[PDB]
Amino acid sequence: MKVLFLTANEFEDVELIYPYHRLKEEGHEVYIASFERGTITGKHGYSVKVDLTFDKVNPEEFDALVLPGGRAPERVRLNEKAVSIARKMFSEGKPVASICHGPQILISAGVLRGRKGTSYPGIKDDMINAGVEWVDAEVVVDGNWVSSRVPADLYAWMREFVKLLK
Amino acid sequence: MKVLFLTANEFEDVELIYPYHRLKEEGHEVYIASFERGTITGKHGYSVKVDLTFDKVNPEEFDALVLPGGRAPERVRLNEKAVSIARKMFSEGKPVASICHGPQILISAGVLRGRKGTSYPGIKDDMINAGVEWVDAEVVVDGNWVSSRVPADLYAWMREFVKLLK
Amino acid sequence: MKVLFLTANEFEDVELIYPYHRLKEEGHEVYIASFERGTITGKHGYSVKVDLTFDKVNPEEFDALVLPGGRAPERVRLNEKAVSIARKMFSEGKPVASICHGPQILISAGVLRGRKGTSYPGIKDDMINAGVEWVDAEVVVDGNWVSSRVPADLYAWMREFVKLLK
Amino acid sequence: MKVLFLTANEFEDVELIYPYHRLKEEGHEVYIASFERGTITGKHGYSVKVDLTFDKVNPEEFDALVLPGGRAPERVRLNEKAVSIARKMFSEGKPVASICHGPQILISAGVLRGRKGTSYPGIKDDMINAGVEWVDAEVVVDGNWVSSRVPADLYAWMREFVKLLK
Amino acid sequence: MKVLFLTANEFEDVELIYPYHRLKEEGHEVYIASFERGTITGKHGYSVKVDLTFDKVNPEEFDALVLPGGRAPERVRLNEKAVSIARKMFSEGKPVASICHGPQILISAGVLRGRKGTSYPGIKDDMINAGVEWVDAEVVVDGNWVSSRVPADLYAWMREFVKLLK
Amino acid sequence: MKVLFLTANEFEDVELIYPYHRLKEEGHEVYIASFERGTITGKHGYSVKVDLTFDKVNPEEFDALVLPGGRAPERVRLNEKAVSIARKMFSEGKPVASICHGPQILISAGVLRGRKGTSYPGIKDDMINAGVEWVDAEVVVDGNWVSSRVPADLYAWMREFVKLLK
Repeated sequence: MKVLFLTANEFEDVELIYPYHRLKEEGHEVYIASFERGTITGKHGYSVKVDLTFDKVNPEEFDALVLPGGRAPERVRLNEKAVSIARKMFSEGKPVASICHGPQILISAGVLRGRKGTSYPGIKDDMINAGVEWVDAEVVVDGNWVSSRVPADLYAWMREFVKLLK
Repeated sequence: MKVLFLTANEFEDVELIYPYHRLKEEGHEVYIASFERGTITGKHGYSVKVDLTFDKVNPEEFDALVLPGGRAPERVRLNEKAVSIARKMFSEGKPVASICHGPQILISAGVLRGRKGTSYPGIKDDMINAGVEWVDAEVVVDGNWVSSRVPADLYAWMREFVKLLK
Repeated sequence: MKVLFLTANEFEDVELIYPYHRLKEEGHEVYIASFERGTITGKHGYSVKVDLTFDKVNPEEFDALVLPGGRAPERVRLNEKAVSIARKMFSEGKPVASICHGPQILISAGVLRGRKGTSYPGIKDDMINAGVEWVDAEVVVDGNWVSSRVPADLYAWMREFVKLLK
Repeated sequence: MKVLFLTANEFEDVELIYPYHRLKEEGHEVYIASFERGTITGKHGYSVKVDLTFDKVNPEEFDALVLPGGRAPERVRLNEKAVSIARKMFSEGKPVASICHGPQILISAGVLRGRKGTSYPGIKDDMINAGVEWVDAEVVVDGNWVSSRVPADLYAWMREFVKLLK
Repeated sequence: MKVLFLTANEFEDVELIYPYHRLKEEGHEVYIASFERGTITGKHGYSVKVDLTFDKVNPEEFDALVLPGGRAPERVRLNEKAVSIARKMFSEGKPVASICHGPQILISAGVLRGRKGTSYPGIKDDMINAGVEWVDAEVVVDGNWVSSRVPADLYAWMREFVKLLK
Repeated sequence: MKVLFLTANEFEDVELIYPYHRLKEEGHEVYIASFERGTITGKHGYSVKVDLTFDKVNPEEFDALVLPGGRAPERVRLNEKAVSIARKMFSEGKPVASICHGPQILISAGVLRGRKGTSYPGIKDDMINAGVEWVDAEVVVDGNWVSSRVPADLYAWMREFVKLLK
């Protein structure tokens, strides 16, 4: 299965790298999409290469979506193309994994009303204002949406997402 | 007039330091409140001393509120006392100045429903979801609430807030 | 009134940003001059755009001068044009505001002989050797020359300078 | 199964965090052992808590071993107790996973003569001089020893190690 | 011969470390004096241990003095005890080596009028105002005073100072 | 005498800068060779200019070799040309000075069997596996090979190497 990542500079390093490798282990093809070609750098200094830009992404060519946290979501959520990618994939019922600030992108896509999930505790009120029934758990599974809160939840986060992709 | 600042570590340096000195110039007494006594450090390294903790703050003792941006608001908005301080002061109609991520505290206080203002563009969707008519202006004045977006707006931000306190 | 700033990379961030916005608030036009066009970065990481180079600066076109501190003055004071700009404006009796290491430029301009002011305490001996009656005060006003010591003096610094420009 | 990690300050962040969560996903208990109690910080800034010190480790109480890379191995390999732990566990046939500089600890344990595996290419000559049949592959499996080279190999590294612990 | 170093946090790393070892090579005993016991850290991150505090130093117990550059001199020159140490040793005709900002300490000691030397070009005007006939050379030898400008002058700087100590 | 330095990015700053100036003091010509032209930066941030690339180096055109430590050796030792340069110069009996991780390049050159010397203690086992009679001393002299362990050994390191070039 082809998994797409929507991220940018200042992403939370492990929230991108962990799922990237965890999914590759299963045989899934992983792709990193961002504003421009070249590379992006995490808040901790890890550098990763961008596979394609938001503009070149066709939501229909991917089967799953992963939204890492960090400061990147606040910039990504202002990009019409990136938000539409997430809106389409999420609404189509495709698997979507989010952690930390990653769901800010889904908030902006306007697809979370009535959904159940979690996020970085610091933005729980924004998730709630978007219609999310917020849960304080290491991992929440709501249909196609698997969400976690912080790096400490990584193990549980992909444990559930991997199952969904099987 | 006694002005209270609700902030913490990782505050946007100039968004705290600028209004602090600008108001001090007018003769106003400025107080920095945070989680604990001692000092706090901004995103850029500037250090400032804390005057009193959130718990020791009595809203009735202060006449105006300033909410600097940065990453601090996302931690401060999780403190019940800090949020109650903002809710009370804002509700009483006391002058409240916010910039960047600062209004995330007002979102959590539940006082922005039906109000008009601005903020860091990255969280405009969260402001909208809280009931704010979001304006893309360097400074917005809605009754007692004076709001701005980024450091580039500093001059207009305090220009309007100072008038409110006159 | 048109205010000129002589600075460069490694300027003390708030000593540049504070007066820039404070004066802009009053309606004054503020211009940043440095070695080359583009942008310069302060000791703490803040970035600001350069309006014009020292070479393109015509002293007769500006009404006031601001000299921020940091490590920048020690590089700026070695630029003949920059020093001549300061010498002319100061000599003409135009308002000149300096803080921290900023007056090192005035020392090099040779205009402080017999004047009274202050600066970062670390260079008081250099100010004295240049003929300055050094005062340990948050702000000193000597005719057209308004001087301060450290970031903690910002409020008093511009409070007096603004009056001079009124 | 109880998995022990031998590491210290300046460990390669993801080479410790990735296996830590990947193994926890399977239900294995993971323990971080280092020089002293408290916390240790990776080269990229991630902080992890130390569960026990080398001195308090009883090799017989753990079932598997993980050796992350970074600069930590060159310090850990100088601690006779830490090296004795690795020698004991490795020679007993217990599963041992190494990556990057991690195997420097095994070189010092004197248990690699005649074995096959890999490591950070920069120290391949040292692995060879220690009797290793060095292979340039993302992952090598030689009995109880699963080895990899760099962070890009993470997915294959744990893919194989997990199979060993099953 | 016993050589004393007057420095503090933020010293230019190589301007302290180079002469320290270069003189030890000759068999001279080297001592690091600063504000407090423990260690100090250079601007580049090198950490060195303090042998004794300024207060515990007896100028008569040392035969030569070295003044590294960096930001440390601006803090050291405000310490009455440190300045008196330099004033006494320099006036007694003992060998004194200075580089970069190091001579700011001698300026404050008030012993440079009429002397010939150099320093970081950025403070040449302050050296001149102190009565120094400033020379732009990698190394200047004026009796007991050997001075240089920047790290690039290190080889020439100690080449001359070593001769003086022979 | 013409002294060649084999190094690269992340070299231990003082282990390159110290011998560079100490040797220049004697009148020796020093040349920095690395992967590409331009500049290289030490682990602590010091920048030095590259005089020539490994590819353009003719071992016969240089009389002595210096191998600084840091992380650079582990990358340099993977460059077949750089390693061939060290092998040639070392086996020809030309003076060679190494410190810290510097000798990893000599291990890869295959010229240390039966030789006596030292290095960063962290890689002593690798030096031993390469046939070295490892000695724990600030400086070791074995014919044309002068070796040291850490920055604290600098004074003794060059004291002995200088004697060799005399």
